Amino acid sequence: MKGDKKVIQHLNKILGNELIAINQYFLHSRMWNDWGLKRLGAHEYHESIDEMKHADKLIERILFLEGLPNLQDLGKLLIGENTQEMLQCDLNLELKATKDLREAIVHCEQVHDYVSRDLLKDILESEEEHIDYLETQLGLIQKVGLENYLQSHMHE
Amino acid sequence: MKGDKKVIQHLNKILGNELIAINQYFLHSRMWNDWGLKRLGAHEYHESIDEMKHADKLIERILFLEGLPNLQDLGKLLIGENTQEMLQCDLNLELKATKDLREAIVHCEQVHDYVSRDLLKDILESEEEHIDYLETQLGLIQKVGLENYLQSHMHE
Amino acid sequence: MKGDKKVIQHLNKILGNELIAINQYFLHSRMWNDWGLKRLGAHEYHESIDEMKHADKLIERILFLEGLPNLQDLGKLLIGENTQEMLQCDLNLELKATKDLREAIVHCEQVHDYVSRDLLKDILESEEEHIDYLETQLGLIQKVGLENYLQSHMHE
Amino acid sequence: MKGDKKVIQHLNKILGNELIAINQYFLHSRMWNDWGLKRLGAHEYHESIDEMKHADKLIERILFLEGLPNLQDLGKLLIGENTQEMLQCDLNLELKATKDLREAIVHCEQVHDYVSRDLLKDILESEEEHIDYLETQLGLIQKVGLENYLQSHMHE
Amino acid sequence: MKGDKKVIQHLNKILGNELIAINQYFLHSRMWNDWGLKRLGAHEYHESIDEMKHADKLIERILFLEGLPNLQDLGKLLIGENTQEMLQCDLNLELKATKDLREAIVHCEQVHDYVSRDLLKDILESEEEHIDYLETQLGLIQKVGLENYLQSHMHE
Amino acid sequence: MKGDKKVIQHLNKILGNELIAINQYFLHSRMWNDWGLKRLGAHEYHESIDEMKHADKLIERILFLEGLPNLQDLGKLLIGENTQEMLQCDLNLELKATKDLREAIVHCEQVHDYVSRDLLKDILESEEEHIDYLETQLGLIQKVGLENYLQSHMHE
Amino acid sequence: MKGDKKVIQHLNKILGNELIAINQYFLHSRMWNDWGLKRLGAHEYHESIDEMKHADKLIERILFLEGLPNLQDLGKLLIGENTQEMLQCDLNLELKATKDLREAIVHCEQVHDYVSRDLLKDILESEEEHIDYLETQLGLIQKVGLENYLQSHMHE
Ligand code: HEM
Ligand code: HEM
Ligand code: HEM
Ligand code: HEM
Ligand SMILES: O=C1NC(=O)c2c(NCCCc3cc(O)cc(Cl)c3)cccc21
Ligand SMILES: O=C1NC(=O)c2c(NCCCc3cc(O)cc(Cl)c3)cccc21
Ligand SMILES: O=C1NC(=O)c2c(NCCCc3cc(O)cc(Cl)c3)cccc21
Ligand SMILES: O=C1NC(=O)c2c(NCCCc3cc(O)cc(Cl)c3)cccc21
Ligand SMILES: [K+]
Repeated sequence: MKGDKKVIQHLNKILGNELIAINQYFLHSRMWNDWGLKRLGAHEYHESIDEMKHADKLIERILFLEGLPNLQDLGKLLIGENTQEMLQCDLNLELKATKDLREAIVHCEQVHDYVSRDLLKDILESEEEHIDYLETQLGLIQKVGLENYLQSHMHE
Repeated sequence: MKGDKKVIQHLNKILGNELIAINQYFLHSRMWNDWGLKRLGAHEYHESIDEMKHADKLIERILFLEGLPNLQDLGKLLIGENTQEMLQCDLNLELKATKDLREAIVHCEQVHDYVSRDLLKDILESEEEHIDYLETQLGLIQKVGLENYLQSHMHE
Repeated sequence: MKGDKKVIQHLNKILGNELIAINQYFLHSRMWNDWGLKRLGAHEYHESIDEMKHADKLIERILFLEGLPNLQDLGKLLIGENTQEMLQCDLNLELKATKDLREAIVHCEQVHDYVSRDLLKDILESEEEHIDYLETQLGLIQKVGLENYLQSHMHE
Repeated sequence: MKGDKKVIQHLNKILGNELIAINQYFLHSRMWNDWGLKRLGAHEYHESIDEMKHADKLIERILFLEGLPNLQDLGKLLIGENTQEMLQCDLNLELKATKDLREAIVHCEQVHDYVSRDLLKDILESEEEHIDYLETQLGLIQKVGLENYLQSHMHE
Repeated sequence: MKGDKKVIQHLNKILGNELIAINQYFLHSRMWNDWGLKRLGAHEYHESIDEMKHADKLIERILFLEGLPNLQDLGKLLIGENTQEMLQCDLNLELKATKDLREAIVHCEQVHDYVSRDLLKDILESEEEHIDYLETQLGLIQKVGLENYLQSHMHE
Repeated sequence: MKGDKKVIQHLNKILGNELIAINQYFLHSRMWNDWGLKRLGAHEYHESIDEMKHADKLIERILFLEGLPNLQDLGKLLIGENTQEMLQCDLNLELKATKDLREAIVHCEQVHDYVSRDLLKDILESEEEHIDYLETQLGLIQKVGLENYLQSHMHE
Repeated sequence: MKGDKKVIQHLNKILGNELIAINQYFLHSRMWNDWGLKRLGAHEYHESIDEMKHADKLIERILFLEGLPNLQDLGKLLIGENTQEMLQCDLNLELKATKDLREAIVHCEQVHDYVSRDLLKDILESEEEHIDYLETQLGLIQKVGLENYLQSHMHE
């Protein structure tokens, strides 16, 4: 089906963000696992898988709209050097992702691509859940202290 | 069955306390969940449900006695701004509630409304169990430290 | 996540309508049960539970958006003195509630809070189902007569 | 297999009656459900499905006989404005359908299309069962009164 | 519940498209079955059922909004004389249907009938899935050749 | 455990190849699915998953050896424009991948990193199986013809 | 099958390291159990069992090669006086063991005893997994503090 060219551009921008998130979350997961913080590693693994599923749906939508999905361009990963920074790097990426999702939904609504809007809204709901998770973890570090926070994330 | 007017007034006073407790505990529960203290959130949710069941039985009793249940007037919620304050606000409310239950039981006894007395005694038993829980939590905070106490209430 | 202040105000306005509905439907349910109209009592109970679940989701969303949920201010209950009035009071409340929901959705859309919109849309779907039920009940009273209508709601 | 041209015209006339009946019963069903008369709504839905199955078999036979099934021409639906009129409208349509079935069977017999006759006889048995149902409902309205009749059709 | 007059007109236009689709897809299905192309027959049958379910929901929504569903007016069916034409006829109908859905969604949005919009968005998702299927089939005919394409659709 | 710096560099080069392969195979899979060649799409999907698992093991090994896995640098994807080109592009990437694996194993052996060698040997066995598959597909296209080959890959 | 004499000498050296490891890990396990750190005790017990199984395979290989397995000479156990030291003593033993495994593999390769090499490679894989575990435990002590680390290892 011949899609709106600018919708396809927005879908590729969202996909670009997902590709960053896949790799950033996967690396964070395996760093946490290496450090013995296996509950964080498993949770971050599932975040990465969730972003892979989002990327799959975006690729499929772009192709249906007769666009070319961009899996070639990879923006800057935000990694960081300890648990607090890794969480804040994830949160910075998510806030950028949700900004782009909202701008994409505006445009889908304006050109009447209501199915693309529904897909992006579903993705945004997942990203807002991730934001809730991250903000909560950063708050917990403050409430229980870093030592206890990390302790509580050693065992799955 | 025509009830004693003052019994019905006592029952509506107890009901008023329950309506405060339902909302205060439900809000406390959701604040704790939002902060990632899900064991506290879950326990406080069950306390709110318990008060909902008490309120149901009082409403049913008032109607049987041919009175009008007062679900319109809501007294002051005691919310507080951190875990210790929230627990103490709950405890303050409970101690007011048990005082009111005792005065109502005295009056039921005097006018021979033994079934209303039995209902209020059952509610009083539940409220004293709540008081036991709350006093114990406040004492645990002192014994294990706030950070450990919160850590232990992160996961269900 | 820092929410739009007016979104939060709208969500609290919706929450305020739910708190009225919880109590109005609960009291109606227990009145109908006391009168032996247990099918009405049970259906109205489930309506009250529905509104409790809506209020829960609203409270959770307001807290995520870093607002304060208002569980303190309870507006006017619309009770009524017989079955037809009780149903009409529920319907008047629902029509106010759906008006407020639509206005809230407009503002969510305007500020790009698409997740709050989706939550409100889901609540609106539930409220329109309640309106369908209420309008149908009122029409059935006209078609079968009040005595038959009440007869048909004695038993579950 | 090359069918008799006039047999095919008869099958298309029967099919045309079925297409009217599908829509008329389906709309009646959904009207009754909307009014809270869900036992009538469910029964009328099953009448509509029955006519759909008849239409399928007619379409399949016409194609086997190398004719063109006519799904384009829709005759006048008989809707009516209350339960008694809706039942009478269905019955009027059914009596027209059974007259047309009888004439089609005569013709099938004359040209020795005994398999088409057997199909039409099966459909005629179904339609006489519908007529029995409709005549019985109209008679019940007279015997129990309209308010009781409708009351008995509120719940499935 | 009193619906918006122009929403009801849009819903009846959508329903009119569905009534065309139901019959067009049903006839196409039975033509393919008659020709021994049973996998196409089965798939097209399920498409027809899908449109029947959409029409049911539209009819129910129109009646809830106190409008009259139009099951009387049947537009032009697009049939076609061979497999390629039949698929292109379905695709032409679907492209008209999605245009009309998008215009109806615009109008529901403007009058704040967000529940009608959600229903129409769900129907639109289904129709874009049909378009995906149709465009894919027409493309497969080009890649594998007509004779192989038909061969692959003989057996369910 | 402090690894050999040049081993870690080899492992990061292998990982780099895997990241290309993940995206190339995933896009190919979704292109084939979009075109209705679902058997090719499913097989290529599982190839993508295989490379994801290889990348996981490489990341875990690099981190164990106290290196930094490179998920930032993405080399050129080889995307075909038709099935035969897509298969040849996969094959060209695989032949580069196995050359790099062999050179990495030579170096692992020279510095006695026998566990890293064992990991790479396992990956190489997988890649030779992929090469076997790809060479076999390209051969089949020649033996059965492209139209038949594509026909055989329509259905899962 | 008469083996290479220096292979057998290497296998006996590896066996000697395993006999030290068996006893050192078993004593550490029972020390941790005595101290109430039963999760550490259980994990170290399973490490001891692992080394017992390695020793068994070495004994079997040496006998097959017509050598005499040396179970008589026991080198110095590295015990240590607290958890951190005990883990470090285990890590120091493991690093000597893997050095010895690497030299043994070099010699097996030179004299073409590829089966002995494969056995040692499998043992080396196990020992590198132990090193991972130990390094991670030492890292966790730094990140969560010793008191939390030991707390998390009290219960299995
Ligand atoms: C374009 C980028 C990627 C896409 C579209 C993608 C897509 C997917 C999908 C759809 C799944 C199946 C998830 C499920 O249904 O449970 C999956 C699984 C997985 N992915 Fe990815 N992925 C991508 C990149 C990566 C990368 C870079 C890695 C690691 C470096 C990775 C590691 C994994 C793993 C380990 C699994 C689970 C496999 C299993 O054991 O079943 N993925 N991926
Ligand atoms: C007049 C005030 C209320 C009364 C009499 C009442 C009564 C009840 C009762 C009898 C139940 C069934 C519990 C059970 O038996 O398992 C219930 C459930 C529940 N209530 Fe309330 N309630 C009140 C107010 C509220 C409020 C204000 C909220 C939220 C703000 C709320 C949230 C809930 C929830 C989430 C459930 C569980 C529903 C489910 O999933 O089953 N209630 N309530
Ligand atoms: C040419 C006209 C039609 C034909 C030939 C037709 C045929 C059929 C058939 C063969 C079935 C399967 C019944 C079974 O064996 O269980 C069916 C189901 C159904 N039809 Fe139709 N139909 C027609 C028109 C319609 C219309 C106009 C509507 C709505 C206005 C409708 C609504 C339904 C529904 C709701 C179902 C059941 C779907 C389910 O089971 O979930 N049909 N139809
Ligand atoms: C301090 C000396 C040792 C101690 C205290 C010890 C202790 C144990 C214990 C408690 C078990 C588990 C028994 C069971 O399954 O119920 C076990 C199993 C075993 N041990 Fe030892 N052991 C020692 C030395 C050795 C040595 C020197 C060897 C071989 C050279 C060996 C080989 C084995 C084997 C093969 C098993 C069976 C484990 C399995 O496959 O499940 N052990 N040992
Ligand atoms: O692809 C990428 N791989 C990376 O490692 C990486 C980056 N690393 C910065 C240091 C992270 C770190 C800190 C630490 O204390 C321990 C460890 Cl293991 C790692 C930055 C951008 C992109 C990439
Ligand atoms: O909280 C509230 N409790 C109430 O009763 C109530 C109200 N009652 C109005 C009369 C309803 C009634 C009529 C009847 O015949 C029998 C019964 Cl039991 C009750 C109005 C506003 C608010 C409230
Ligand atoms: O209905 C009510 N809703 C309320 O919030 C509330 C009150 N809140 C005072 C501050 C509570 C708070 C502190 C905090 O540190 C974080 C959060 Cl989320 C909330 C007081 C009386 C009645 C009500
Ligand atoms: O209701 C309708 N019934 C119809 O047949 C029909 C139409 N037929 C067009 C001829 C296509 C055909 C070609 C063929 O080779 C075999 C067959 Cl059976 C049919 C056109 C519009 C509307 C209708
Ligand atoms: K602790």
